[PDB]
Amino acid sequence: SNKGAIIGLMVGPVVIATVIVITLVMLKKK
Repeated sequence: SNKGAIIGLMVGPVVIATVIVITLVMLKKK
């Protein structure tokens, strides 16, 4: 019920976005 927790977990997919974007990098060449 706080506007502080909503943003705390929001960055979740933002922190793990790395491992997700790297996949496209390897496929970019292969």
